[PDB]
Amino acid sequence: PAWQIVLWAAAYTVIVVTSVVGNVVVMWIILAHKRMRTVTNYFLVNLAFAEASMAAFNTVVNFTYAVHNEWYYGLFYCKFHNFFPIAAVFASIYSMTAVAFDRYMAIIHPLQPRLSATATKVVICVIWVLALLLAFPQGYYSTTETMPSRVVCMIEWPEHPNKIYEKVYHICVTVLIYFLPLLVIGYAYTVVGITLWASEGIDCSFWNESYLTGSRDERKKSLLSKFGMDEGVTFMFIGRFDRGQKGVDVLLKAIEILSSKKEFQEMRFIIIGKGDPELEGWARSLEEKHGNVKVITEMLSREFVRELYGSVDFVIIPSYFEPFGLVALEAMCLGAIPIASAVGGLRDIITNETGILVKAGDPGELANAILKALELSRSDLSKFRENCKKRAMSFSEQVSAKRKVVKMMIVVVCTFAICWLPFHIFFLLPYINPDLYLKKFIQQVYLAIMWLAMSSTMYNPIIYCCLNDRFRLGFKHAF
Ligand SMILES: C[C@@H](O[C@H]1OCCN(Cc2nn[nH]c2CN(C)C)[C@H]1c1ccc(F)cc1)c1cc(C(F)(F)F)cc(C(F)(F)F)c1
Repeated sequence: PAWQIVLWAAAYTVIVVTSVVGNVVVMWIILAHKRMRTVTNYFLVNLAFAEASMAAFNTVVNFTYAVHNEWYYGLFYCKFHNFFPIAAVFASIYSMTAVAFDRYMAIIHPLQPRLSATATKVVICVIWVLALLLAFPQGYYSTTETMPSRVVCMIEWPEHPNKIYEKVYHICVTVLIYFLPLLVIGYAYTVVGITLWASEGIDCSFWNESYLTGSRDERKKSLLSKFGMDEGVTFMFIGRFDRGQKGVDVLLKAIEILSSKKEFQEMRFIIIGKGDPELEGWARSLEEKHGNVKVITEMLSREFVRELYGSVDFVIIPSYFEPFGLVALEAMCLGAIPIASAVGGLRDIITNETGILVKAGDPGELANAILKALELSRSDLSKFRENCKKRAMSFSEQVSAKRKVVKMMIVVVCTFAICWLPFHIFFLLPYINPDLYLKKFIQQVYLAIMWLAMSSTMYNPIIYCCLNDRFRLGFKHAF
């Protein structure tokens, strides 16, 4: 194959160059910047080290030697070249595994920051030793066996049939360096993905006080007038009427508590929702009975709900189960002060200076919180509402960042998942299924696959600057 010569020279050349340049600069960016030294990035340093700085430079040249059995330098490089890719890739993927579980803990169990700076260094050291210890039984025992034309090296022990032994060692390193750790990360990012991406999020353009006219006080005067009410402290509920999930039953209980008290004359309620006919009845029952209570069962314009949020003083969110708390956000963006049950996404979102938090299912604490809110309405709540808006927007952006980060890590894991699949199944095939040498395509495919698997090493540094801006601007600094 004369035509195909310089083709696969350029093929490997781009790999080594892009791989090494990319990864060495990654390590430089992480260490040079004032604090990028987070444990995730530390494992990414070890990744960059094992994956490209070492693997590309040792492997490519040697497999290029090994195409026609040229063996320019055989020396000890046979056993090194045989030993090293196993260690380097082990160290790489388990650095990437390390990150997958750093994010697992940070997101799922944020209360225990398990990994210190020291511990992180220990991990990197441990991984390397286990990587070389997995590799040595095959690496150390590579023997060059001299023939008339060529000198070529391999690793075997024939005491029992080659299948029995070979199959075992082969499948062990294959499953340990590829299949199992990919299963583990797959799990970790599946559940972290579920956590971050379960919620679509809210339109921060749509829910903004900007689209409303006049003062909030005028808007409340107007809104209550439309319901035939005099001005007072206004509370609002929006959600499905149900026993199990949302807590309209508890609001109704709390309203009936308050009805027997004098301060109830200074309150205004707006209950919005559809569901359990009994709870619609209960709500409408109190509507007729008292008349500082208004119930809406009809479907409402998104714009009208924004008006409500941006007019009422407080929003009640007495959930049992609320994994997202999108109501809190929409309310807080529009300056409604949330009086929420502490559950799921509501304890995450609401701070001490942000809203009032109460125990779910307790009409006692809820009725009191409503009365607290009444006493608070006698002061200036404006700064309270400012806090809510800032918090709601802050929370939103935190989540966006966390998502963008974990995305990037999934991408780099999906890379290895791709490139190295053909490489392993290629070596795994001639066992249960005897090799087909029937086609004229033999060496060329080995080259193409090996090229892909080796090209995995030059992908990550590109993926880093393409997803994450911090790396990209780190590139902007020098190149
Ligand atoms: C695709 C995968 O091959 C290895 O596992 C499958 C069997 N491969 C052939 C092999 N080598 N020694 N013993 C055997 C099995 N025996 C029956 C011939 C493995 C392998 C291939 C090339 C090596 F340098 C080291 C290991 C693999 C290759 C490479 C490398 F070629 F790039 F070096 C590296 C790795 C690893 F990720 F482990 F580093 C795996």
